[PDB]
Amino acid sequence: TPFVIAGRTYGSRLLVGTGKYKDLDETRRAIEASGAEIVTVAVRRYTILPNTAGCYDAVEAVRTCRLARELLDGHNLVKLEVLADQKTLFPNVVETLKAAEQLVKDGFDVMVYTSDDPIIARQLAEIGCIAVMPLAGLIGSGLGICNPYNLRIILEEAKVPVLVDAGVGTASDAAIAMELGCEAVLMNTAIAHAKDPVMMAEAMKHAIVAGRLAYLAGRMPRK
Amino acid sequence: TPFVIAGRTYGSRLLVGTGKYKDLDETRRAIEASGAEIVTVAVRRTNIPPDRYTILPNTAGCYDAVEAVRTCRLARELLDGHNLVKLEVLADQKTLFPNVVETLKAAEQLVKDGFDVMVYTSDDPIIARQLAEIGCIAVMPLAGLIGSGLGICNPYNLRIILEEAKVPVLVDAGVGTASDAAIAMELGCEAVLMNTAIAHAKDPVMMAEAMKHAIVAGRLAYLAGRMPRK
Repeated sequence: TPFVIAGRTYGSRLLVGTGKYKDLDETRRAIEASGAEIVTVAVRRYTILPNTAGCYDAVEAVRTCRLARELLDGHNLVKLEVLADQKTLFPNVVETLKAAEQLVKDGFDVMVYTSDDPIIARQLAEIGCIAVMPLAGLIGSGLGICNPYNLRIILEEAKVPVLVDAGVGTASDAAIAMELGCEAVLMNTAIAHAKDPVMMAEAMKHAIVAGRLAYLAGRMPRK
Repeated sequence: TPFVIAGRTYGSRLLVGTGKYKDLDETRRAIEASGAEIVTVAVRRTNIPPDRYTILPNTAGCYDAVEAVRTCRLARELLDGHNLVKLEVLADQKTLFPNVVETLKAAEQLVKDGFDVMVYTSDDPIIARQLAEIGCIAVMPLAGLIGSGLGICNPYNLRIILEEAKVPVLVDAGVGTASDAAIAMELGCEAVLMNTAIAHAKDPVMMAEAMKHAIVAGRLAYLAGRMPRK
């Protein structure tokens, strides 16, 4: 089917992050290999997805978004990302709800990072948000899907696109995400931190397409 | 060791629920077998000897902080000013998943209202952090959805909550069998709370005895310090 976000339709269902590589040659050759169409960048540090990485308040996230919307010539596409603390890098869903509401009535097209909590993921799509992106595992933990149960509920009732964002460890992790029903996946550390970044990219490139086909194909039951 | 909650210290680390059995004979014989000392009841849908047990009135059925807060006041006076309450603000009768925003709302109100709150919540480690900050005697993240009999669904988040827990942590609801509860204790929980796993087993009173050993076995294993994984 068609992978459409905020009106625009894309080919690659593999969003990819930046800033974790060793240099531009690498990130260039990598996100090139990943086959990604949308690539997110941490403003505070094709289709570019400015994300508020680094923010800890709705007020900070909201300001970073305004200041990125004007550096990108009024582009409303933003990845809201209000974290709790530099330690767990776990989302502060209360502040995220705060900022998400503010950003929506401010003309933005928000793709919001969040926990696997299915009810807060519900409200985020209600107050707007083009897409809700529950995490797979903690950021940079390379753990993969840690709560497939909650992930299924979020997908079952998702009224907007669902993207598993962050926490991925290898190809299979991403394949599984798609198999569960995600519209796309977003990763950074899994690629940029593999011994050979450019290959992991090509791997995920196939990883997310393989699982996406498997989802649509409708797998056999279990004896 | 001693299981202490809100000053009081108990022997059984197995809290048990009510209302899921077939009759009083059953629930009586069951929570009796479970060995539980603290037994929770859904005030809004159920009105056992309080000279034998510590009763934990819970706001099951509430969907707002306003409703949970009202049920708690009306249960605090039916129990002769007892401040022990299990805050439980759910999202919808479907998922029966906690509405952490409303729970934060009510938890704050209840704490500055003299209550001793044991709060039901998600496995979100940061909201579990704030709940202990705004007061709360104990934070009780779920194991699995209520009545899903799924057990620990997110041991990762569960570990973080335990690592940074500044108050007692009780895995509440979602349990499926004995091993599920044993695992919870092994992870580091101070106690466990269940209802459906016991009252819904083919033979409720036995499952009770099972969990009775289940939570003690895992609790000893935690303290014993298990061998590594070669």
